[PDB]
Amino acid sequence: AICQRATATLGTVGSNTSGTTEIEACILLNPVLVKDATGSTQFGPVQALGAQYSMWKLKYLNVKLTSMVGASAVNGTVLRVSLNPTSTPSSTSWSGLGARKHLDVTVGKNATFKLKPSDLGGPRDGWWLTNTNDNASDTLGPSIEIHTLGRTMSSYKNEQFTGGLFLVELASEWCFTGYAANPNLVNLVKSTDNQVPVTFEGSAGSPLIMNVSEGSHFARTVLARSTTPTTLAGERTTSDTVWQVLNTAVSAAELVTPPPFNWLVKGGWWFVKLIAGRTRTGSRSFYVYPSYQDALSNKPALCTGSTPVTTTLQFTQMNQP
Ligand SMILES: [Cl-]
Ligand SMILES: [Cl-]
Repeated sequence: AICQRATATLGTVGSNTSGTTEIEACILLNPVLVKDATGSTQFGPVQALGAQYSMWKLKYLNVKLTSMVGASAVNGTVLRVSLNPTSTPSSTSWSGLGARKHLDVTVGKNATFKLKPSDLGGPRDGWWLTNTNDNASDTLGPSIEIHTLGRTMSSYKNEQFTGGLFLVELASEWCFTGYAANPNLVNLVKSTDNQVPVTFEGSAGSPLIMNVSEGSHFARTVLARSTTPTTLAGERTTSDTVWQVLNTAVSAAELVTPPPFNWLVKGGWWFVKLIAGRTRTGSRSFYVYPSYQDALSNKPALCTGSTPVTTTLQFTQMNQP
């Protein structure tokens, strides 16, 4: 096998302004999917190798959390970094998070979450598959999620605080083995739209639909980069391109959904495929899938009932058919 080490700062964890459990990060670990901070270059070699080999593994995984504030200056928030073994959305609570492998961190303190291969091993004798075009379950691998609990307060003024709380650093070492010739996957899009208006549609037995304004950076990036939505029975045709969507904003709390998937959006991240034709006017529309495998298998989330928040969306191009 061939190895590749990499250490990078991923971004920052902000203050908790809602007093509820807030999601602040969802870090994909798959080598062709793993994400840099803007103008970061540490993971380029990892993506490159991920496109050249058919199987990958992690030898170790450290997430270092560096406080951006002093512990006596800011109070009332606990940070919880945890391992999502399969990169699968779930309906969890703070307590559920605590049932995962995880580390809690007090505001104003530093800490490092360290994981062993035992914790990170794939189903192929410890290995995972690299090619995100062809499978999810044996391919996607683990994720690091970060949440927070408790309204972040300035201790001097006993007021709401709103700055960054932690620097987030990831250190790992990917190993690769077996061959592939997939330059398809070297250019996957990873981006963010801070100005996206969003809505959800559906009726009993129909797919959950996500509408996004047709002029938005998100929308006009997805159309350009997705293949053409010509794939199929009593459903629309979808693009074969899957996107992971991550909504870290508290404004994601104002998104209503038809039953029974309000939990999935409330959870902050899910998968989508561009669907053909128009659904809401002036919008581009997507089917929503509660797992990556469901997206690849065209098994969309189906509503059971019926019933324009501008939010911010981190999105990741999952594949390149
Ligand atoms: Cl909760
Ligand atoms: Cl809870």
